[PDB]
Order: sequence, then structure tokens, then C-alpha cells
Amino acid sequence: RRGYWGNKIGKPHTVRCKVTGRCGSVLVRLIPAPRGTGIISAPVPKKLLLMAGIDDCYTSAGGCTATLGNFAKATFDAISKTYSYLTPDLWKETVFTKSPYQEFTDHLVKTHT
RNA sequence: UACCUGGUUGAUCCUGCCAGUAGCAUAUGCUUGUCUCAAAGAUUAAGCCAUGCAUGUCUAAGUACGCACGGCCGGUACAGU
Repeated sequence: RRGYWGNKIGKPHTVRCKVTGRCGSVLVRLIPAPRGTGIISAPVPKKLLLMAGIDDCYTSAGGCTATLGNFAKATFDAISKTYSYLTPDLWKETVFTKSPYQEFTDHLVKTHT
């Protein structure tokens, strides 16, 4: 989930909110950034965030980032939390639409599992 | 540009320092066409010093008998310089 800096002009360029993600003494602090600053990070998370389409970000690390297996999994952990972070936009209540499992069950009553 | 990478082990995750990285100002090595700007015996010995120079000054208007120059003849405030 991508978001904006402090104002709108369409097409989100950065992270919605300031989030973290930890994997066994490594953590990352993805901080939002204004347009055109580029991704300011180490080489390892610069891969992931660039592929994500998050084109602007400030970061900072803490702990042993030498063992990169932790470092990248902790980045990926942070990138997950974006839709698991509650924002005032999402406060309006969902309509609880029926599941595809329910509606399309008619074709699956043959022998299908 | 709010950034990290290598090194303790058979292998893994930490703690931790060492090394790598960029700027700045002094010395030094090697090299060097053209253009502008210019810091420069402070670091150490506020150690010691040859020679040369670096503070003098007169307007119509303080004092002109320089045997100076000049004079158009002088002085009688008395010339001009």
C-alpha cells in the first residue's frame, strides 16, 4: 500500500505511514519521503522497495545487518504491515460481500475438491 | 541522499572492536597546455641579527641685513624668489 507525502497530485510515490519490521535483532524504520528524493537505503532493501514501486523512502537500520538473511526478511516484514496498519480512511465499515467459495460452488458439485 | 561492507566458527545467530568509505587542512611524491581569483616563517625559538629604507611639516597671512639668486633704486613694516 502506497500513499502520499503531505499533499495530493495523484499517483502515490511513497509509503503511507511510518512503519517498522523486525527479524531477530535487525529492524528497519521505513519513513515517508517527498517526491524525487529517490530510495535512500542500503543495497539490500533498495532491491525490494524499488520493485515494490515505492520510489521515495528514508530508512535507518539497527543491529547486525551483515547477516543479510535477517535484513531482507525484516524489510519484507515491514512492507507487509502497510495494509495491516489502520488509518482514518479505513474507519468506515465494510459491507461483508459474499465469498467466491460460496457463489461459485455450483460448478464444484461434480466431484471437485 | 536520514545508506553501510569485509574479518572470531565445521556451520548458525549475537556481543564487540579492528579494517574498508566520504569531507576538511598541513606536509610530501609524481605529473602539468590556456584563463581568472590569491593564501603564504603562526605551529618550532615573543631565538639572534649585517646593510638599506619605513614621520615629517609654510601659506597673501609668526621671525628673512644668507656677503644666496634677483634688482631697474630702494628699505622710509618693506619685494620677487
